[PDB]
Amino acid sequence: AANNPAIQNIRLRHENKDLKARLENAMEVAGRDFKRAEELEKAKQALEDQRKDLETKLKELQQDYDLAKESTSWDRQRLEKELEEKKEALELAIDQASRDYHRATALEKELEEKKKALELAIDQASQDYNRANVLEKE
Amino acid sequence: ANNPAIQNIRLRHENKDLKARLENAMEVAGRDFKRAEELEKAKQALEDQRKDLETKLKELQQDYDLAKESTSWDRQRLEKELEEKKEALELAIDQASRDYHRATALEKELEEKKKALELAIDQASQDYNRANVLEKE
Repeated sequence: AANNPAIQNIRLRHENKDLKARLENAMEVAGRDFKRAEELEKAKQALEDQRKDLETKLKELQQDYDLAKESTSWDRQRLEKELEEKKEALELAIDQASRDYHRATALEKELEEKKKALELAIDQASQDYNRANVLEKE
Repeated sequence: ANNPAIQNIRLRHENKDLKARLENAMEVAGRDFKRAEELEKAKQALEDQRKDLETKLKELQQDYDLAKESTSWDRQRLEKELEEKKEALELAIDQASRDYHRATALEKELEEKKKALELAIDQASQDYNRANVLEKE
């Protein structure tokens, strides 16, 4: 404004002090939050970096389970296979005994048949042994 | 040299000068604040995880740790069949050898009752004829 000079001079001089001072310290605060920022960037890294670590160890593991998985399957698999062979290898064994059994039984028959002939054969014989004496007498 | 209009403009400049230089640093604080504050966000997020993933590992360790035992048993159990089988095979092979040679036991005791027959033949017929001449007497 176009008023008198020496008075305005008062206020400007004051403002210049405050402005300089108001500055002065805004630099001081944008001082801290800088270092503080730079502080965190480290702290961030630190962790961000120490999560990469823990992805590994996690992945690592997961697979090792995942792995157990397959291995368990295959053995369970393989056993079911043995379990197979043996069921089978059982039926046969079964069809054997039975067979051998039935043969033995039937052999027992021919045998018992042979037994009976043997009796009447062994009988006849003696029924003649005495025919001899009979004749040897007179 | 110290004359109102002069200073009272000299100041007017030094003033704009500063008022600007203020408006600036007003902003640089601005950014410098933003930057950082929006990193404790990052810090915090990263961690709403370091704690979170920390667990997945633990829990996986848990689960795995179990699979572990259970699997061992199956490998164990499978080895068991292979045992039984392998063992029970010896018996088969035993019984076989035991029954087998035992067959030759009878093949022997056969040619034996065989050649034994031969003779009774020979004999009988021999003392058929021998008995027969006497039939002329």
